[PDB]
Amino acid sequence: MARKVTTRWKITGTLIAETPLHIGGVGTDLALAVNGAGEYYVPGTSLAGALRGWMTQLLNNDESQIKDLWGDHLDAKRGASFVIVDDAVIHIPNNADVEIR
RNA sequence: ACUGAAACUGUAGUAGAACCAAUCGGGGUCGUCAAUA
Repeated sequence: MARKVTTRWKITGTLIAETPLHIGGVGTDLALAVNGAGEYYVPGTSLAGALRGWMTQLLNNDESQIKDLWGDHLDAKRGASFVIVDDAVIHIPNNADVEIR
């Protein structure tokens, strides 16, 4: 068998930049994260850590509740995350481009 | 004198912390000008 899933939830919507955003990539702070197409994107690793980071502050660092959602490589009962966070291409609106602060 | 079979290199990890695009500056005011014959 696979991992036993009772219900799979597809959880979708539009995240809007309420301030500007910078997610950095390898290649001073003028390199923004780009996917393989060279489009600016949010890496799912960076979005997951934002979401996981918030829940960690919410749950007073109750590690068990966090690892029950986000997974754990160490605990023999846990392993893979039950949240999947996909990569998301950023749609910069028309007549706009990356700015430099 | 007879091919082993079957097995996801995966699992967890926010490219980030810090840094004022800033410092100085009255939109002001008076003596000529020209070189020959």
